[PDB]
Amino acid sequence: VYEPSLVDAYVGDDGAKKAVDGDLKTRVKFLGAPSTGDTIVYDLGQEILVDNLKYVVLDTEVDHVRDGKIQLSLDGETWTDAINIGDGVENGVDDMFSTPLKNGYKHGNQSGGIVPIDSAYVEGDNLNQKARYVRILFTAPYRHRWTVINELMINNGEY
Ligand SMILES: [Ca+2]
Ligand SMILES: [Ca+2]
Repeated sequence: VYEPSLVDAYVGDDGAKKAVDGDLKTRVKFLGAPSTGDTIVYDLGQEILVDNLKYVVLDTEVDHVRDGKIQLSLDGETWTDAINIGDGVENGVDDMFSTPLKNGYKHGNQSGGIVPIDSAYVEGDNLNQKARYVRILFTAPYRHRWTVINELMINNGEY
C-alpha cells in the first residue's frame, strides 16, 4: 500500500501532495487556467470502496472548479462520474471573483462536522464504487482563474 500521489495534470503545481494529505487546511494550486478536456489525476495508492467523495476549498476561494466532473476509476480505462460541478458551459469573466458558494458548493456547516465552517465543498455520496484513481475532468474552459484543491477527501477521511 502506497501514499496517494499525483500521476497527471494539465499544468504545474505548488505541491500536489497537499490535495491528498488528509489536512483540509493545506492546499495545492495548479498554476494555470483550465481548458475543456484538461485533467488533474491522483493515484489513491490502493483500491478503495469509495462511498463518499468531497472536494474541499476555502469558502472564499476564487480558484475553485466552475465546470467539471470529479470521476473515479479502478483501471485507468473507464472513468465513472462521482461529482458534477456546474453546467458544462464556460462561465463569464463576471464570475471571476465569485466564491464557491455562487457555483453550487455546500458550506462547511452542512457537513455534520466533517468540513470546517470556513470552507466549501462539493460531494458525491452513497457512491458504491471501487476505485484506485480519482480525477478532475474540466468540461469547459475558464480562462480567468486557476485551480486550487484543499482536499480530495475519501470516505470522510476514515481509516
Ligand atoms: Ca490538504
Ligand atoms: Ca458553467
